[PDB]
Amino acid sequence: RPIIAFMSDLGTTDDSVAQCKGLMYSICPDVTVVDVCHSMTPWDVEEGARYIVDLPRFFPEGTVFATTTYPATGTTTRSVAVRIKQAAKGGARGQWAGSGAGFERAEGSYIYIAPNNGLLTTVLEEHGYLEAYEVTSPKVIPEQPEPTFYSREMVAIPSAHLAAGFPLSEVGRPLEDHEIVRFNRPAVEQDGEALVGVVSAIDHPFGNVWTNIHRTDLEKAGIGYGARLRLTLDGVLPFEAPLTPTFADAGEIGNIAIYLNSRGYLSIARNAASLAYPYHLKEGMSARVEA
Amino acid sequence: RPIIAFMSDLGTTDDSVAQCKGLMYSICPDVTVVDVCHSMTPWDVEEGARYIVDLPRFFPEGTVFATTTYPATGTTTRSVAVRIKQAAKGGARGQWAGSGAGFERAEGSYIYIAPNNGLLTTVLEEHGYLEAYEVTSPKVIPEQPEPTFYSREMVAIPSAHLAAGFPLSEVGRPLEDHEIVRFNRPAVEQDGEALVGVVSAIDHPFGNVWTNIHRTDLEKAGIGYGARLRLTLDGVLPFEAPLTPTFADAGEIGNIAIYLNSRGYLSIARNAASLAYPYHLKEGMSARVEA
Amino acid sequence: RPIIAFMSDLGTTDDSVAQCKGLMYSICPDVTVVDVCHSMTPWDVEEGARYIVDLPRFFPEGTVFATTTYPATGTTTRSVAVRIKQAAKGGARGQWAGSGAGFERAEGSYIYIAPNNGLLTTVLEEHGYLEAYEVTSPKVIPEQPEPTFYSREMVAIPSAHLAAGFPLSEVGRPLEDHEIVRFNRPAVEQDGEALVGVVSAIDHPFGNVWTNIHRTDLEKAGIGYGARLRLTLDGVLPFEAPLTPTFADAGEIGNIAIYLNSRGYLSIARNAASLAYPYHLKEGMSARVEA
Amino acid sequence: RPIIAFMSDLGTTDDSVAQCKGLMYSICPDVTVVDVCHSMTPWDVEEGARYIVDLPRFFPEGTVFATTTYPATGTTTRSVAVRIKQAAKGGARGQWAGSGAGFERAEGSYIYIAPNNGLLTTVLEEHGYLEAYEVTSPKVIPEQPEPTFYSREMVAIPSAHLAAGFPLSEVGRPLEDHEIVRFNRPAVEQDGEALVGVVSAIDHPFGNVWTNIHRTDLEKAGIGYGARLRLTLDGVLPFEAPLTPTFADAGEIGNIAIYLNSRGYLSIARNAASLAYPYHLKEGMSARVEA
Amino acid sequence: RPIIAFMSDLGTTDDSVAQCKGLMYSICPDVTVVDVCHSMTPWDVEEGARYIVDLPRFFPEGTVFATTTYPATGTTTRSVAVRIKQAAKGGARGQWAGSGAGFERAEGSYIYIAPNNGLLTTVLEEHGYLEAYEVTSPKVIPEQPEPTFYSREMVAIPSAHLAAGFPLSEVGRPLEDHEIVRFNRPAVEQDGEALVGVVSAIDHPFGNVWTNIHRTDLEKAGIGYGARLRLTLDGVLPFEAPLTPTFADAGEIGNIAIYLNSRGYLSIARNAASLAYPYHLKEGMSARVEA
Amino acid sequence: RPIIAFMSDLGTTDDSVAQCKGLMYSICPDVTVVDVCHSMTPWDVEEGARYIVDLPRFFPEGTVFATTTYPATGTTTRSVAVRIKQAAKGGARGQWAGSGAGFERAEGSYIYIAPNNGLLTTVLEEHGYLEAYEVTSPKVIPEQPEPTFYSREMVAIPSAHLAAGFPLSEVGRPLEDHEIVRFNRPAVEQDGEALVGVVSAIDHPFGNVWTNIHRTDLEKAGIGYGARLRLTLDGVLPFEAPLTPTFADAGEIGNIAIYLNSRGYLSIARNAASLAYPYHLKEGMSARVEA
Ligand SMILES: Nc1ncnc2c1ncn2[C@@H]1O[C@H](C(F)F)[C@@H](O)C1O
Ligand SMILES: Nc1ncnc2c1ncn2[C@@H]1O[C@H](C(F)F)[C@@H](O)C1O
Ligand SMILES: Nc1ncnc2c1ncn2[C@@H]1O[C@H](C(F)F)[C@@H](O)[C@@H]1O
Ligand SMILES: Nc1ncnc2c1ncn2[C@@H]1O[C@H](C(F)F)[C@@H](O)[C@@H]1O
Ligand SMILES: Nc1ncnc2c1ncn2[C@@H]1O[C@H](C(F)F)[C@@H](O)[C@H]1O
Ligand SMILES: Nc1ncnc2c1ncn2[C@@H]1O[C@H](C(F)F)[C@@H](O)[C@H]1O
Repeated sequence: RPIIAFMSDLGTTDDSVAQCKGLMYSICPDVTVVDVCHSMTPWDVEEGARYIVDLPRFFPEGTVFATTTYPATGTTTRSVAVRIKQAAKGGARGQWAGSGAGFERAEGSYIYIAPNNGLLTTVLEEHGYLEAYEVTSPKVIPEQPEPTFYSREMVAIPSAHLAAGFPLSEVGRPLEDHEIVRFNRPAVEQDGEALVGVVSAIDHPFGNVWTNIHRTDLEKAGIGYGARLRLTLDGVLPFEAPLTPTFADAGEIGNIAIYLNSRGYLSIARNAASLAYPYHLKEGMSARVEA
Repeated sequence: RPIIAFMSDLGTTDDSVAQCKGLMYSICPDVTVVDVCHSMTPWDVEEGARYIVDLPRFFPEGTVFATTTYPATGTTTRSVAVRIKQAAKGGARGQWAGSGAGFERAEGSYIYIAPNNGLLTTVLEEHGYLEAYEVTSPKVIPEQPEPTFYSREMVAIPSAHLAAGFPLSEVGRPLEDHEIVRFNRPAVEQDGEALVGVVSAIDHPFGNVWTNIHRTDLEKAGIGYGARLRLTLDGVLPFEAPLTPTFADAGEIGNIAIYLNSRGYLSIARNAASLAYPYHLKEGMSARVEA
Repeated sequence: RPIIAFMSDLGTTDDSVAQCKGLMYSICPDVTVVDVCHSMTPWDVEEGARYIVDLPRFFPEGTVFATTTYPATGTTTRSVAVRIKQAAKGGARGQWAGSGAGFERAEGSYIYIAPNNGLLTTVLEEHGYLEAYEVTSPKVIPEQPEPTFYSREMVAIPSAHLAAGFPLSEVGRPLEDHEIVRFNRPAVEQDGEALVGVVSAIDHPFGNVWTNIHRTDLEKAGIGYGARLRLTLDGVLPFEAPLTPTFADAGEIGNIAIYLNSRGYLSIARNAASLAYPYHLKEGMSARVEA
Repeated sequence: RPIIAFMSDLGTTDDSVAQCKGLMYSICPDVTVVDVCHSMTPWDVEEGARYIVDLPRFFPEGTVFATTTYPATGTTTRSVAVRIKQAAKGGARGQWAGSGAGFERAEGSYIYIAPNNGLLTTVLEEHGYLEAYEVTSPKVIPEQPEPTFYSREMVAIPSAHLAAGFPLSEVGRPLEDHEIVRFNRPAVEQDGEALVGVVSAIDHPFGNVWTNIHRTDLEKAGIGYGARLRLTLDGVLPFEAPLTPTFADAGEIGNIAIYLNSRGYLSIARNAASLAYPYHLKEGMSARVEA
Repeated sequence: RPIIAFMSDLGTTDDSVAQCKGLMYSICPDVTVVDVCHSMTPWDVEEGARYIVDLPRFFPEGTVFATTTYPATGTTTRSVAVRIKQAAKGGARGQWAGSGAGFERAEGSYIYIAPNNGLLTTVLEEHGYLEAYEVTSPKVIPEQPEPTFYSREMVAIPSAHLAAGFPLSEVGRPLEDHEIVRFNRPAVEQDGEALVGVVSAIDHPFGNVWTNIHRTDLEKAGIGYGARLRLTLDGVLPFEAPLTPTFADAGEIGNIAIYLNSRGYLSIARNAASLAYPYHLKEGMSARVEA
Repeated sequence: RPIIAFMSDLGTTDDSVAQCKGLMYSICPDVTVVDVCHSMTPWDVEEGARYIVDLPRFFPEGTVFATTTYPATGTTTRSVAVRIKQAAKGGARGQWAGSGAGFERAEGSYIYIAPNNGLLTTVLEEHGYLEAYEVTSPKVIPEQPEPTFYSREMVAIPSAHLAAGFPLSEVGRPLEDHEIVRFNRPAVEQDGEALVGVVSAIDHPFGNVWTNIHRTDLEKAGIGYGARLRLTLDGVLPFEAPLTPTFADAGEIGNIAIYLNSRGYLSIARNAASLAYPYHLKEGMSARVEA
């Protein structure tokens, strides 16, 4: 019962994703295709990375992740297919997902296939990898690929072959580590006592504000649950609240909650109301936190 | 071939729904996950209720409905799992769904699992229930649930256990009727000869106007197809048309149609044009109808 | 392993598509339902046609295409079910889809079911057909169809019967060619040396501009890759670039690319930036191209 | 103490109006320049006409009206200067303006100077004229007029000469009636018992709705104050109210008032709330009224 | 050389203000009409009050203030004309306006004429008055006033008679204090050490934030220039800055300044950047200040 | 009959301009105050400069220009008052303004008073100056200036004293040329045969596009009326048209006109339609022209 989990920038306003899916079912008739999301800002590899980095612990072992924004479509570039090492714990605390104590996942149990454009940067950082190959074999890609549709030709199609049991090491030559393109992750800075980062995302549809300041950055500064924080956004808008596990800890509906989100990052919200939308807060705004 | 039909407020702009789905396939490998919708206004339990109340007659017996907006995530609250009684006929006329005379559904054939926050109010009103339990067993929920993701921990995960055949009565203790939270449904008033209600929804993507005035309210006042109606919206827009089965009965494109929608409620539209969008008509505007 | 590929105007903001899907799984328990898209402009048959015409070569033989915008819902009209002839090659070059040399598809291998309102015009033009029937049998549609939901009653339901192996010729009487409604496709004009057409679509989410000027129209005028073109939009915005296979051929990010899209049509874009959105370019604007 | 009343399409976002005013004070040092308005939709002669037709009865005898939208700037066209005949009563009732019984104005007491492009159509209809001349003398216009600024060269400048006492008949040759350009005023139609016109303006900043249905059209159909009217806008939105003199006659704040505006035309509003803005009502929408 | 300073809700998008001005020049040929502003939110008497309360010290003695929003137009209501007592100092410090030590203004030197609807509430509070009359004489208003234009009939017209020297006490009968309508001014509360008020206005076009917390409220709590303040907006934005005289005192462009505005009220801004516009801050949001 | 022509960033949404005007009439009772405009983007000295540089030739000799955006309000900075040298010809051709051959203006006939922040940069470039003084005397400014209102205290007030005949050289000490702050005017570059500049302004309310490419730049490259030009905006929207004197020379309504505007600069428009608004063209976009 193979699964392909599919993340693209193709949208859901026409038949583009469906063309990919038709080919996936053609190649691997028993496959289940699970949509991750298709609404990422086109060509924003850092955003795409956020939608795929946390996936493995949630999925059955053997799942293939087909993950693509492909602005270099129709060039001599070729996709990378990697078998990751650690499925990796996650969340506010760092745990396995599932009922009971969670579902522990075996190492080496997931494949990602993507443009070699840095989309897999955080996947490789957080999970490591056991093997990586350039995707070139005409057994798994078209001999004559559609120039403007490499997300289909060089990701969707070969992902379905991999789901069907095509040997990963036969997709093409092995890639050395330096040949796998990475984007630079801007660091969270210490600035005296304060941590200085950025709003990584507006958390739709709630309008919560997610920062790139991780639990580990907070722990490094001695900030734990209960600490009274001043969190300043965009250089201008300050908020003040204690760090709490969840939204309802802020008390009344509309009150500010500062918390660790389900991906492990410092975040700010209103309790059962939107923070971001009324004040037009945006990704890329500065985020400074201090006790 | 178990089915989980999944309705949430998690959106389709990131991997949140996919994390839930991964766990569903982990727990119940043979499951089919059917998206109901994920775009409800967050925390609007009355809107969520509208998206789930009409579902049972359309689905195979044994379907599990995983339905969630979870503003009390991370608190001591626990979900409710209920086996409904009547699958219930529906539509403008009140019938079974499907070809021929429709698919008759057996009683006691569907389970809903939801936050205990009133989301199931109309489900319980229209279908009744045979049994209801608090969802507490660590066999079906995490021992250490993610504080900000109870839609996953307390709905998605246990729904998959239920779909896999976990006995409903083993999820936790039985709930008495008064322990199942309800929202108040404002009634349709008789006001002399007129029926007085509200616009329950703008029917996207068409911009039809749906009211909370049901067929049964119309029947009570003697109003049937062919009756010349005056339907006043927002206190000031007195539209006049006969009640007709469908949009084309209004004649020319753009003309006003007053009709019974597919959920059994009095509605108003233009024939193959949008009523609501040009005039910015809104949910919560008053709706008065009279012969 | 039957597949139904489902394209509607029902949106993804409520349970409407899910009601259709529940019935599809009820009728054909082994089916896979693949969403094409549900976000087309309601009642715009020409737009719907664009989302369904290219599908067959991507899907396994035996796939049923359930394709619907149904403004004549609740009238005496009945759907048409057709078995197409040629699956048809496609793309910028005209080829089979898939890995290697592509997946050759047998003739007569796909069924479309749709309102008989011209939605299938381009399907029939590009693929031909072997047989066409009016959908009337109460074995495949409701005896008492919901007046305002013919997309469910007269498309979704009978599509599932067809996917389950109900004989196509038993759905109702054969239709003569003249009884299958067509929309008029406005032609691309030659105007001296220039080709004169329209913007057929803004290609979301990228904001590329797609025209109705086909590869075959370009070939007729001797225009091939490398030709320096002047492409004028809306009568007044001229652009100049060579015809290239893909976006990156324009060089620097933001530069103009004029290319053949993956559906075989002359298009214009910026390289990894949006052309249409900053300048509010729109479907229906004139498009003139000349060497 | 001469007055120039100045209406243009030049806006108030730069120094354009001030350049005109500087020249007016240069030519006629004792002049008072009164702004009518400068925010008309550029080139919309019918809208400009509405802002100038009602002016004369309000101003001291001898006032010059400099009124201009000049899309034919820099062509061989020349402005028209006219001395009107009747100052003309106005309002809901048809009266002189001012305290007591009002200020009766002598005939032949006002000059309009405008592009000869139909801007003065309604001025001439409602007031008549005694004499009209083409504005060509280099004593009152530049010998070398700025091509793109005829509103200054051919209206503002010569208006100041006229205000200073330059003889009207010396500005250039007399114009015959047929040489004075007119726009066509679309008529109010009788359609059975109903009057069928258009929304002539959204009355900013209040969002009242003004129609082209005049008091005289209402009188012709026997409609007077107290008559219960059904007024339908845009073919779709009906309203019902009695015809009243003013807004407060509707009773509660927000209630619909149907009234005669201060220019003599049938209008619709909410009492101390905006009608047009919440429903996005627009100029050019149809307006049908019936008893 | 009489002056009428004219504040209305009539806008500057048509000839309405000009009709008023024409009549003013008709009645008082030597008058100078000074526009205060015409863009107030219609019917918002509290906003109108803010635009007129600070005026007297800036104008020559004998100036008439014609100030009007007239939602009760066409009713039996009549305007009030008042001679104020103290011209009153103003500003951040409380001083006369002008060069040197400023222009000292004599008592009893200004007349306001307005609808008797509370528009003059703050004028009377801050300046006091010596005499007040109902405006009823047909020597100064029309015998047959236009029902929908009392801002012209009952304010503009009689203001011009007053400017021309018509005796104030002859406009109609004297009004007792209780017959002059007032709106309620919500007070600034002391709440422990903090002062609790509201954002009175967004200061356009800069987007500074003006509160109803006056210098005198600050002085009462011992707060002077240099005091480190915490100013919380909307319950959740706790800005921190010293109280400074001006914007540049915040240092770098964009930094927060907390200051006393030119009307004497506690305000917050960014230095040469907009505070309110990026964050959509609004009038009516709470404003709490504390040392 | 003195004139003050007043340009500020104070807007027209409250009484701020009126406070300034009241003081101007207080100081100089016979003055005429002419509004230039009050809607400039706050603190944008380059934009303010565009609204004041062309004024002198239009106004009577002796006019005082009070021109202000004052972001350094409340600091030790003081305004500059300058007597300009040449009134300077202007327009597409370079001429005097007015009827006949125009009104020749004597040298040394206009005074500007402004913040010393570079607002007068282009005034001084295009007109030169005879004398410049720092504005410090308490005879012409307040002894205790309102910290946040220097546009009133240090521009409006002293302008009225200057209009009233206060000797310019007594306002304070003479300023050396290097003490008068200037902004840098980016040059128009020659780039092979092409001229490379920027869109200096969107010409509201028409949506014409004004560039910083002057007649003199065109003359330098041999470009005169009749030359076929390619004008490229924003790097990517090319237009092609001959250089013509005016809009109507483009022929049909909506056609592209490339012309010299009334300020002497290369511009592009549509004939009696908006160019900028439909395509959201903006100030600061690149503008390249070539024959
Ligand atoms: N204007 C553009 N420039 C660069 N890439 C584009 C593009 N429009 C779409 N794409 C890209 O083409 C990919 C396709 F191969 F699948 C999509 O995934 C893209 O991101
Ligand atoms: N793009 C355009 N096309 C035609 N006329 C225009 C224009 N832009 C401004 N105008 C016109 O030029 C006049 C001027 F002579 F005073 C203005 O009154 C205009 O309406
Ligand atoms: N700002 C907020 N306040 C309260 N609940 C929120 C929230 N943002 C998201 N949620 C809620 O978290 C749930 C999650 F547990 F699944 C979502 O279903 C909720 O709507
Ligand atoms: N829809 C409306 N309801 C109440 N008053 C209105 C109105 N529209 C305009 N006004 C009012 O009419 C006055 C006029 F007499 F001068 C204006 O000053 C008012 O605000
Ligand atoms: N206001 C309207 N007028 C005409 N058709 C409409 C409509 N609103 C929805 N529809 C149509 O009803 C169909 C249904 F039967 F499935 C949808 O597919 C529609 O296109
Ligand atoms: N937030 C702000 N920061 C800097 N200057 C400002 C400002 N708000 C208004 N101004 C400035 O204050 C001046 C005044 F003194 F007249 C106005 O002309 C301003 O440009």
